[PDB]
Amino acid sequence: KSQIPRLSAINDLHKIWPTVEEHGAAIIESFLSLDIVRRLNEEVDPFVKIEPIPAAKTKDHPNHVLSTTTRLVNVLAPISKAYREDVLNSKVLHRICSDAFHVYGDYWVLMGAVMELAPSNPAQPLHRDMRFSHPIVEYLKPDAPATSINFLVALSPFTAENGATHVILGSHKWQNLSNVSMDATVRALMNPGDALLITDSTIHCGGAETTGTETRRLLTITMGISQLTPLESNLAVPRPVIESLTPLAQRLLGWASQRSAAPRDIGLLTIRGNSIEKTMNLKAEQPL
Amino acid sequence: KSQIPRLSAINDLHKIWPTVEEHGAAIIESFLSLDIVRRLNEEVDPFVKIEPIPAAKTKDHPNHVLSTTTRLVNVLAPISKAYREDVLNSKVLHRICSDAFHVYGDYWVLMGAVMELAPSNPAQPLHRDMRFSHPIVEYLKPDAPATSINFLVALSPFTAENGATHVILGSHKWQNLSNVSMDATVRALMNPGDALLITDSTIHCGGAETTGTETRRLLTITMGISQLTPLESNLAVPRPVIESLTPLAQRLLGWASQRSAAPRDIGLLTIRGNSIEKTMNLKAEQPL
Ligand SMILES: O=C(O)CCC(=O)C(=O)O
Ligand SMILES: O=C(O)CCC(=O)C(=O)O
Ligand code: NI
Ligand code: NI
Repeated sequence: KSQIPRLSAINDLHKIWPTVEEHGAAIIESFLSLDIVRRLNEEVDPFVKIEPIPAAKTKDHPNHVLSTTTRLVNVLAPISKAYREDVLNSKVLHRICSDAFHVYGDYWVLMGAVMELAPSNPAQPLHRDMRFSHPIVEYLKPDAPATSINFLVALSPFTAENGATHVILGSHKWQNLSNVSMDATVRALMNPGDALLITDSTIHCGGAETTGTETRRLLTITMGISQLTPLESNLAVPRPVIESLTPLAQRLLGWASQRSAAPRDIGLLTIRGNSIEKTMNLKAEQPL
Repeated sequence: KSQIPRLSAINDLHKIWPTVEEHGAAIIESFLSLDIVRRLNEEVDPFVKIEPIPAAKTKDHPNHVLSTTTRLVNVLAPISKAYREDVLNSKVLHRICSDAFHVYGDYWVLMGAVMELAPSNPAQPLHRDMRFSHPIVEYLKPDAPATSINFLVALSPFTAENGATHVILGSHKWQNLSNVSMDATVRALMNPGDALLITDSTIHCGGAETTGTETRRLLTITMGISQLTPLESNLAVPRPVIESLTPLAQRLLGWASQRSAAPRDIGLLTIRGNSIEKTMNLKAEQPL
């Protein structure tokens, strides 16, 4: 069977979204440089270590879906300089997203999270994303353009043996889900910095960690239209941090009003005809 | 032709949503008491007077749709004690919304706005709401449960001559829109405090002000699922005001995390497994 299409972030930028639109998946080679992967890893390292189990009883909003061998940490902006500056302003990310979401309008981050899988982490069931947070998406028409996409960035090597992600190519167009089998999958073998890009309709799953020794880590960036509510909030991020960001990064984190693609768009998160950033005189690019 | 069903907020509460589900519209008599209408009016009065034209060039997010004879003021929580306390905690509103949105999960205010129409304000074109802000809704399946509803509360008398709202009964179920005519409409004749409730699929329009003397005013409350982004932001509302509200009112204004109806819901606007209100130790019901 055919493998996931591989593309250059450098030479094939315009080809990335068309490829996903057709096959439901693509691997973007060197989506993040090794320098950014390295800095990102240093910055999130301690936060993944302290993270309790997904359904820890201390939690207000426990995650009962992820395995006990999974650690997920989100709201990455206050944690990671590399995240807030390099990845939130990614030229490649923003081209793909504008290609993807132009029919709808503005987009933002629904969730940016580092996921680390412990040795012997079992495979996830084959699934589509967004079903534990946005029931609305199941009521969209089959042909509606994707309202969210997910960049699964490798922060350590993805191998067949250490649980590299599985995808079913073309599955984003499936309606009848009775050929859903692991038999129909191909793997996303990736070096750190490579990214598997999928849509919210692409059938996929994290793979089984078989070695009992390797730890797999990824940065999952779910980008979605500004008409959908993010899974995470940046409301509690200190203002000096927010004010250190670019206007674009501020918008991505819900610290700006948003716009739809309606010809006479009246806007989202406005305040009596004016933006959030104007009203609160939110500054931008003020270093710490 | 058949008139818009009229219901008591007191005796027919359980019948309100079933009625709208069937006919696409219903009039809730005495939705707000005259006391609340009176206080609401006193509190918003000066803010409607100072409001410029919808597309005023000073505005960051101008509204190019509404007439120049329309004044709309939103983000009502800091303006109106009656709004933030009485209407945001409305027993009748919350029963209807939970009846309406239980399939999806939590709901919140997409926009609470006072609209005042000047004498001789022309009729609006027949329309469905949400099309200038949420293109996503047009891509929902025809039978998807409504993801937003609109309470059109009279703050002054609605008469045939002063431009009472028109609705086409049953139009929320229409797909083919070629019988859209003013010939197919009925009026929402209302006393102050009565509310016309419609869905985001109900075909309707503000009526023509014919007297050249009367000013018509309304409180439009668009309640919608927490998975959809509000048209307005409460991000800039002073914290003593937010902390004066009930937990429920805080949620409605985006000052709390939200939950979907997914059996293993992972939540919306969360912060590493915990709520906004916990993280920011947001207090509640602290009077001013
Ligand atoms: O672990 C992976 O490679 C995929 C993770 C995933 O699909 C998810 O957690 O939703
Ligand atoms: O003025 C009215 O009665 C209806 C207003 C309306 O439908 C709107 O502004 O969307
Ligand atoms: Ni997934
Ligand atoms: Ni309308």
